[PDB]
Amino acid sequence: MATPWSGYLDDVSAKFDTGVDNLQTQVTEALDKLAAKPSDPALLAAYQSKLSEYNLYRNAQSNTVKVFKDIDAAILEHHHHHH
Repeated sequence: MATPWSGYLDDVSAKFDTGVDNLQTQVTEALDKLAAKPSDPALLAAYQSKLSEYNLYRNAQSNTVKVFKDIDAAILEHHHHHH
């Protein structure tokens, strides 16, 4: 039982804003290098990698969203397990 997510959105969705930041901190530290010796391709390509990994954090934040569904499918099996 819960209250509707639209009344609590800036806590429920806002969970993303600190998990994204574990990716952002990472891209920004690749950028801490790219601000140091910029187009050095060994660091700049790690930046441009992390820049994509952060969009993969975003992709994972469209998988988790469909995995809470899988816990709920385990809840679905728990209703059958009442037999």
